[PDB]
Amino acid sequence: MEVQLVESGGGLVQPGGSLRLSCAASGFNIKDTYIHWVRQAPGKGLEWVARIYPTNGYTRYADSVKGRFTISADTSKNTAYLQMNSLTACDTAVYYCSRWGGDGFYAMDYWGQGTLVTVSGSDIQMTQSPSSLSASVGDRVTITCRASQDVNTAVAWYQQKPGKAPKLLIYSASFLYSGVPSRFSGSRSGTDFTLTISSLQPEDFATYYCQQHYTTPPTFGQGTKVEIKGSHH
Amino acid sequence: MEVQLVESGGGLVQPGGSLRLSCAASGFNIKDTYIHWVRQAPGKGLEWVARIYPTNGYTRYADSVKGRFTISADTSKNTAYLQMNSLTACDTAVYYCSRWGGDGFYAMDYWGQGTLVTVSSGGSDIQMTQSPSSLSASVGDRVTITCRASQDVNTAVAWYQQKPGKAPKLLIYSASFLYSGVPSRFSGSRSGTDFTLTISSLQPEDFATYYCQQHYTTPPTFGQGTKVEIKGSHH
Repeated sequence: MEVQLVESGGGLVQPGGSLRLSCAASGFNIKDTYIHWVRQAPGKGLEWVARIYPTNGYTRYADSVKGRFTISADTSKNTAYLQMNSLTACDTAVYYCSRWGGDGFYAMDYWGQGTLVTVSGSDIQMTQSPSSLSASVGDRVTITCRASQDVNTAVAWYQQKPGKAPKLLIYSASFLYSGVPSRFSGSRSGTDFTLTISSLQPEDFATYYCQQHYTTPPTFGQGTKVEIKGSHH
Repeated sequence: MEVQLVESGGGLVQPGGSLRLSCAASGFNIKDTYIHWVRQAPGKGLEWVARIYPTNGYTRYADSVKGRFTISADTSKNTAYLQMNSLTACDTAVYYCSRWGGDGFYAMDYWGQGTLVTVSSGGSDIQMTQSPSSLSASVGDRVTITCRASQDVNTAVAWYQQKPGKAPKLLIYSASFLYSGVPSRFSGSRSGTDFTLTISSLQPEDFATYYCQQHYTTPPTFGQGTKVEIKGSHH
């Protein structure tokens, strides 16, 4: 019989979710060798994550998955397993199952075809437009955000200067936060929200974020960079 | 006192490591509102991470950190905490402490200065430095791919070949032994910690990505890979 490793169980998983992969072997007994799991992020290299020697119950894990991943085996079914908990986007990869040659052979002579795990939507998504805009000092700037669902008027606007923390400008769609200059203003038109700077001042060149607090969790727009007309800046 | 939030605890961490961030609050009582954690990856936007209501310990998280991050509070010290386990390259970001303004005011009116958390990739594992990263070659060319181990790995080195959409295939084992069935145009060699894969005459079926791997210690480590692409045409 031909030596063969067949992985299964991959698919799309929500972040923080969990998944169990299996690797069915034929042509040999997994009891007599180490079974490894090696993964490959899309377009990246190879990373060993775990191995098991079912005869002795030996298991080893890479530091990047220790405490999160569990390797096991069922020799009666000649199948190894990889249990993956609290998955993140950095776990998206093709998960290969492989084996050592046995005896004093420590290269991986046989690999499975691989199974793809993709770690991924009820959150309210906010879409700001444009992504960036150039303006001259004193111009009238208007930035728009669109909520994927109705958020009443529970929308806030924040300004962030490079290297600094965000600072609140507008709350409840149209109320000016105390201390924020008069040239800033907000408005709503259904699911469309607008931030308006009447006459641009040099200290207003920054990135602006919309945010909804109608429901949990709070979600931000991707941001709008407002820079001076010209190149490099 | 003016309202203030001070973060601390960030730093450099290897993948899978742990880190504990602190947010020391002053000018207000954290029992009166929510304390949030918001992070920002370099050059990217703002992502809400977690929140806690220190009055009754209610906590919620973003899905991207569930099961790995734990937010907590010590009302006696007016301080919130973010324990980060199983750290990960996607967690590299500046982490901001923030609060909701209070009852009937759900904006984040006060933010901390932020603390930087960097998840590395310089580690105790043996590094395998492969070169080149890509090579354009014609059929019949002689090709050499070399890899340097960061320390002695004896001859416990293997060379693998991976075609697009396929699994890696073993070519050379123990540094210079040809795997059964692999053509004789493939050969390996060791010079100290330098390991070289040689294809005497490149064939049309040889265009793939090639990986060096050491198995002298655990974990086994792979080189970054060398993509050999075709130069010319046969159509």
